[PDB]
Amino acid sequence: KNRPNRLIVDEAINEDNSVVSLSQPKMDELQLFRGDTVLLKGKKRREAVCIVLSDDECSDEKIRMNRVVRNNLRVRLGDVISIQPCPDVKYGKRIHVLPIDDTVEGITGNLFEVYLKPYFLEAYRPIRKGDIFLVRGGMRAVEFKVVETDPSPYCIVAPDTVIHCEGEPIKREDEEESLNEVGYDDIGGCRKQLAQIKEMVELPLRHPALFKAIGVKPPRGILLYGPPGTGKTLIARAVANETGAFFFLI
Amino acid sequence: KNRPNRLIVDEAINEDNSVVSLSQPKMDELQLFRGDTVLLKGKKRREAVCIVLSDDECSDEKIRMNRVVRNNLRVRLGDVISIQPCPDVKYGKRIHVLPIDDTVEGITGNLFEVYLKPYFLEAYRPIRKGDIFLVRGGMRAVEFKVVETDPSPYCIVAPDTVIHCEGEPIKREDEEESLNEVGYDDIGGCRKQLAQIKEMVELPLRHPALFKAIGVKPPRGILLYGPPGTGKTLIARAVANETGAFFFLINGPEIMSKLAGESESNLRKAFEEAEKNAPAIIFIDELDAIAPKREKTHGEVERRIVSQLLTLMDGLKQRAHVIVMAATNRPNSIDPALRRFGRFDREVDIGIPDATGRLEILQIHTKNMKLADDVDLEQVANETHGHVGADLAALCSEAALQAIRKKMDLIDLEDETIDAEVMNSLAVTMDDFRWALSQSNPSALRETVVEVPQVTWEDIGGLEDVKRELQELVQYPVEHPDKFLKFGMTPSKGVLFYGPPGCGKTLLAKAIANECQANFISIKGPELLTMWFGESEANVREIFDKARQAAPCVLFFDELDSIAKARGGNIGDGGGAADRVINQILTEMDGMSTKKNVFIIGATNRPDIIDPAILRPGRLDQLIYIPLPDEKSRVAILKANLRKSPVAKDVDLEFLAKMTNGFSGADLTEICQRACKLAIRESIESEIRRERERQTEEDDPVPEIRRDHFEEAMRFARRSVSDNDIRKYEMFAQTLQQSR
Ligand SMILES: Nc1ncnc2c1ncn2[C@@H]1O[C@H](COP(=O)(O)OP(=O)(O)O)[C@@H](O)[C@H]1O
Ligand SMILES: Nc1ncnc2c1ncn2[C@@H]1O[C@H](COP(=O)(O)OP(=O)(O)O)[C@@H](O)[C@H]1O
Ligand SMILES: Nc1ncnc2c1ncn2[C@@H]1O[C@H](COP(=O)(O)OP(=O)(O)O)[C@@H](O)[C@H]1O
Repeated sequence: KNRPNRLIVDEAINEDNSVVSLSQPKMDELQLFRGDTVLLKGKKRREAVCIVLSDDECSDEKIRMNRVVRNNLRVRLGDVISIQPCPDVKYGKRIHVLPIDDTVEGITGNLFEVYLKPYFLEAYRPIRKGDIFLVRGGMRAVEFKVVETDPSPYCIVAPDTVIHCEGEPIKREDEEESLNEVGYDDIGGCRKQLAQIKEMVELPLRHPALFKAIGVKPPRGILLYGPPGTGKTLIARAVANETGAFFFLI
Repeated sequence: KNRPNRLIVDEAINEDNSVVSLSQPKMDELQLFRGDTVLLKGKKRREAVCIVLSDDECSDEKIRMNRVVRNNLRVRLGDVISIQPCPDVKYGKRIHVLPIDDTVEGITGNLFEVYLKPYFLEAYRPIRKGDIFLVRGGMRAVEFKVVETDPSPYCIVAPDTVIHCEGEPIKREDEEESLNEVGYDDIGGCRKQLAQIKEMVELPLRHPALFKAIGVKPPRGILLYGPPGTGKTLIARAVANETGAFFFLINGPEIMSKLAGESESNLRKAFEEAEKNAPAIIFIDELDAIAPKREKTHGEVERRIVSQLLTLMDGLKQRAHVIVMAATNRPNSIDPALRRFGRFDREVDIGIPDATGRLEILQIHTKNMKLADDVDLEQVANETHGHVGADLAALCSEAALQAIRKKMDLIDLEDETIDAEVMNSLAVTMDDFRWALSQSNPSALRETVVEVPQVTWEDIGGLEDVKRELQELVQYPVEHPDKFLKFGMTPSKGVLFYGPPGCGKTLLAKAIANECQANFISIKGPELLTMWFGESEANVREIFDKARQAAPCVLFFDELDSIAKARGGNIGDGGGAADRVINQILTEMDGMSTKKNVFIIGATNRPDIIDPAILRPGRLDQLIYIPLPDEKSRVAILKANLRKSPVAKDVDLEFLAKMTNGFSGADLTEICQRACKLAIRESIESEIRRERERQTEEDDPVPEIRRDHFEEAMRFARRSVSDNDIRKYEMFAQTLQQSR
């Protein structure tokens, strides 16, 4: 559009899995409110709906996004997104959601009572078709994909609104990378070395054609070290998953 | 034509890529002017047009030519050229130039706007058909070939004249060697070893039929060495490209990876290939991987390949001008059977670069990076002690990547795709280099540095007679050998400075090593102690080996009494003054060459406990006593220390020298450093107080180190030598010089 409405995505710090946090300036400047719901459009015509918060630390051009919704938009870390305000709360009536067969196997139990009951309890969670969300509990982290929403194609669940959980779990799609995979959110005690590794492998992997178009030396060999079981292979797979580059393991 | 109009080409020093510089004499003598354009005819009926300049250093028969125009004439380095005057400026009208597809690929952008616009801006550049020129920018160096010129066949572009850049890039020709290849212009910090290598491989490669027509021994094996990533393979390819000799490259691990018997086939066939395409140069990279020492070889498969290499080296030296240059990290890490004559007889020590060399390396790698204006590579080159060429190359690339990473990638990430525009606009600030050099590069070497120290004679206050004696002892045997031979005297090869600590012994060593422009090797106390404790005195040999490899030199052992006082002082250990290390110093000093221009200097602030078997003739025998300064010298010391720091004008140094009596030369530096500390504290505190201004950002107060700052720095003055030590030195002098 070439006018300022696009933002750069980055890591998140909040424990809520269905919100996006933006800086107090960009909040007033984008003509938005605290708590107001919006649409986040990313790549491959896949948008979503989210809630906005305020965070002093995050900068203006930067937007906190946790891995679940960041993966939902089909975008990956370090890319650009378009935020559009939508105060059009089309309060839901019934949801048709089913789990995935891959994440749900052996799990003897009425999943409705055990997982979603405190999950959607007094939860004003907005949902749109094509959103694979997740909820944790019982030494498990279960994935749920919504197929059929009463308010088409998006809604917001009210505390009164029912949730309708009939059906068999569905086989996973070819264009969502599952969330049992590793990401930067998992690596706890190495947030400083992760800065170095991200700044080293950001440009060669995210922007490959750039180094084709420039005479400059890229970093080729990286030697991670440290005592065993510290998280080296973890960091490798995490970087591979976040930048989306193919990962061979020798 | 057999009359003087032909010249010898050689290297260039100017940064302009379309001119030739000639000596002021040959200028008047050839009937030419300064700036006048001429024709340069070379081989294969390919001439060019150029501009002439004046340069005092270049000699009469020699002509500065940079690699682009030198390659344009189809000639190579060391050949002869014909210069003809042509004041016929046939001022151009339109040019038809197109790039090469090889150099131009991926380069999204209007090349006309990004490269040629400031290139030909007010540029009176002469052009002729068949000229492939180049222009640098945007982390690229782009080649342009002219096909069709309005004034036929040559012209000169005026600032008014248009340049017409239509068409697709053309595929490169078979008889121009592309300029991404390496040449002598690229190698920065090895301009001295390059002289040796060029004089060694000039005649066998440039003039091959001459050695066929003469019975004389050619150099066959050359062993380049030095720490990794210093530029060995670079020098090899550079020599190969400049002399135009075929270059075969043998990689150590590559050959050593193949199966048993496949590797020897590869070596044999490689030598055959190089023999077939003579003149040739074989480069056996990482020789210490193929042929290590016999102790580290075990198993037939290794020794067999070493033997095969030996046999091939011995065989090649029958009627076959193939020079074999091999590279290794350390020379005493490879098989000693190789360094015997006929196989590897010439040895070259590349060594780590120095300050001027590092600055040159930086200029080489920032050649097309579009630096910012605040970039002062002097500071950088002064802060890169420990870096080799690979380190500096990676530093420049990392600074470039940081400049791409901060802005101009994420900023134009959302609006518009990649383009050449942003590449031109990237100015890499001095802060960026400060960051890249700050933490993100571990300097990859901590060896003994060999260089010509930057200390000069005015950096030292007082000690004039010691200066004339040092000049006499170091200079006269090299500058007037005939007097020494006539009078039969033998030139001494050693001095022993002695006196209070911190008075200028190391300063004098560096100064006299600088005045003669000879290398300097410092061997401090901790090193001798490390060789004594570790019980490895057999490293002393290696030290002297360096002094031989870098002749002329000044080998400087300071704190020579360190071992002598480590095992107790005057009484100390029950033994005598003979040590494990000092004995090796005696052995190596007695057994050096007759005159190899290596001048050993010692230093000791306790001359009574030094091993008296080193003060005997044939060894360090000139005892020079560095005394405590006087007022007329302390003034000079204070001036020489303070001349780098901005100091006020009302401060009287003569009063300081009056009050600071018997202060050793180090105390007069501690005073200045402490006063500078006080001034810096005041500056930062005033800065913070002016930052408490929140009522309204203004210029910092006058930073002249002022008086009444020394009045505080002087409060904490210490004398680092008692009168008792002065008395001891006095007694030493009195007894040893006057007793009987
Ligand atoms: N920094 C870390 N952050 C999160 N989990 C970790 C970390 N380090 C270790 N772990 C846990 O221990 C496992 C071991 O990690 P791994 O990459 O196999 O260690 P290494 O490769 O160093 O032997 C991880 O899979 C994870 O379960
Ligand atoms: N003396 C030098 N002059 C210019 N560039 C150098 C020099 N030394 C190293 N470099 C840079 O680092 C690279 C390493 O050179 P290389 O010949 O591979 O080192 P070595 O063979 O000693 O391991 C060169 O290609 C160049 O990019
Ligand atoms: N005569 C002098 N002239 C100039 N500077 C001196 C003089 N004497 C000592 N210094 C200062 O003392 C410092 C250390 O002196 P140094 O020569 O290392 O002592 P030593 O002679 O014991 O090796 C040097 O940085 C130098 O600036």
